[PDB]
Amino acid sequence: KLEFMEMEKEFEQIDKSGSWAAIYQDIRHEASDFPCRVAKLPKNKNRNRYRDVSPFDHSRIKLHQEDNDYINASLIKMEEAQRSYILTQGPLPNTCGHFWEMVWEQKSRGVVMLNRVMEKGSLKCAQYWPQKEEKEMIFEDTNLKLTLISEDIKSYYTVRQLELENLTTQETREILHFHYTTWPDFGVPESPASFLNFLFKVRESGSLSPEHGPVVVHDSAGIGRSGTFCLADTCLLLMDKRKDPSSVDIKKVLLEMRKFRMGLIQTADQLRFSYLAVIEGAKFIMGDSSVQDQWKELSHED
Ligand SMILES: [Cl-]
Ligand SMILES: [Cl-]
Ligand SMILES: [Cl-]
Ligand SMILES: [Cl-]
Ligand SMILES: [Cl-]
Ligand SMILES: [Cl-]
Ligand SMILES: [Mg+2]
Ligand SMILES: [Mg+2]
Repeated sequence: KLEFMEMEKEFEQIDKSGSWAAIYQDIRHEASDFPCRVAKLPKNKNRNRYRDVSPFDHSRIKLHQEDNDYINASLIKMEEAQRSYILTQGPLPNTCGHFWEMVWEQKSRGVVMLNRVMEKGSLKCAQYWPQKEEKEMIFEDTNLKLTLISEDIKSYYTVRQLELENLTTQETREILHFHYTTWPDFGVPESPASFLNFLFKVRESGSLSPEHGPVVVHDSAGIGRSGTFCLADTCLLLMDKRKDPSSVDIKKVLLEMRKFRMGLIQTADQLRFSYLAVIEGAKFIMGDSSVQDQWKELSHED
């Protein structure tokens, strides 16, 4: 029979009335406000890409190595869902060593990049990983070596296998890089299918496993596209744990995530897209496995 999920009925009411902007601004109005004193210290000015996007002190990731422990990155710890994410800005030319130090120290297995290095004529992220196997990168400040092992290029995203080595202990780890290359700044994915096909690739890699440290997610500021990716993933995980779409309150989950980093989801259309992604993803969560193959085809990755 036909049965609308509660979220589908809410989506339709909002769409019909054209109230996405109002719904979104209300979330902005109710969002948490916490201090970012460390982010604002004079010595950290050059460690921040945007003066208006900073990590709260209570949830910021601290680098381990007495000199300066600051990186613009936040731990989004979703207690009910039991999954954590580190959301961070695209690293700067002087913070690529810090970025990989954070990946090492936090034991992350995957890095999710949702932007291109150049967008709208400006450099939104440093070229922080090696583009050629034979041109490995050594971060002198943090003593790490990063090598490109292989890459699988699809039409709108690429997955790279990287080797990160702590030169101090000579221990090495495989880091998976998931790079979404067709998601515009302040925009939305081409379709729920393209987005979900990508999120499922990250999921299938095992990078979100609780056995690993938190996946690192970023775009340029690390709040819009990054927020959309984590909101959709957490909502789908909550639905999955309970096998009940009705126990999922998307706006409530977003406000919970905003307790850990400011400005997650930057436009009303990103919020609308998040609903679309969760509604479509619910089909797979609730047992229609065949939809994953459908997304792969509609995504036109090949
Ligand atoms: Cl200072
Ligand atoms: Cl790029
Ligand atoms: Cl451009
Ligand atoms: Cl840069
Ligand atoms: Cl763009
Ligand atoms: Cl905001
Ligand atoms: Mg705390
Ligand atoms: Mg080696």
